[PDB]
Amino acid sequence: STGSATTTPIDSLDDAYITPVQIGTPAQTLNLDFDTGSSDLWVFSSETTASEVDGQTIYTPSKSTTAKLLSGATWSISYGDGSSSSGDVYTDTVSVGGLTVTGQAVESAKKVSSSFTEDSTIDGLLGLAFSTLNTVSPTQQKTFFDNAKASLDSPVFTADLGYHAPGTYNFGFIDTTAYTGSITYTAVSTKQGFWEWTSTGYAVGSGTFKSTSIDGIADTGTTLLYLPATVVSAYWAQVSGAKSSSSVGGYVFPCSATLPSFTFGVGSARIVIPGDYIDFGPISTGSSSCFGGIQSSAGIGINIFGDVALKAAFVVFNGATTPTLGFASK
Repeated sequence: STGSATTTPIDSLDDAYITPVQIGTPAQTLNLDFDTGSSDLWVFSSETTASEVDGQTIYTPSKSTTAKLLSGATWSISYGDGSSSSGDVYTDTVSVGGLTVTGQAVESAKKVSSSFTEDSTIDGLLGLAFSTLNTVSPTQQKTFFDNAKASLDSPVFTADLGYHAPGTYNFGFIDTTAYTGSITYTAVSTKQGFWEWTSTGYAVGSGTFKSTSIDGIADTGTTLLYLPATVVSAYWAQVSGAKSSSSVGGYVFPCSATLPSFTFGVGSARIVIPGDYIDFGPISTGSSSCFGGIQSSAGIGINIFGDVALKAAFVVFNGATTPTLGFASK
């Protein structure tokens, strides 16, 4: 089997991407944030505290003939941005882009933090990291991908995120029309539960490539590119007037600037992030200070190849017995 679904930016900055997902019988379609940095499929629901729902579409298990309470199971998750959610668990039929999993754990939120409430466009998350990170207790649950894997034509999914435009998540096949040149594959460590890999270096603009190992995670659920302070300083040093602002929470730059590109290495291959991808616009409405899309990972504890990086590439998440990651230009 295979699946193919379009993913759409939630706003004009590509802050996140939503993908429609069919849950239950008859189908209830919710727009979920596919997150390769976590491993829970959770939704706004009829159980979510009413004051914490503001415009989201909810899953109502009592209206699904295939829903079953997973008795005694609870879940609770905290994300790198400080947001969180928790609740109980149903199993139900879940379909993505024509690919159907029966008996998928659908984690129903009883509580969500303010950032979720305030984002009316995201109805929940669909985790695509390794199932060892799943938070359901006392019986850990499998991700949608893990459940689908044995039925897939090939044990892979691909992320093809757009810049200010829709893109695609495919399951079970590699669309050879969706990228240019060849795909370069690189080793993955699953030790921390992430799609963790080592970039071979970077360049700023038309500058020379610096060969250096940068361990990080491929994370579709993180907006920006978070890299070591040395790398980030080297990038922003090439933008007149750019500076790190503790008050704002990172590097800002004059909105009048033209940003240089940023290149990262994948083996001997190179992925180029155009400068425009690194512009996250005014820090507040009408400001002439703009927020940067490359930020320091210092104090996160891990480097994160978030959407800024991933949307510059066609990315293969190879979930074979020995997992790997593939990157191609597009």
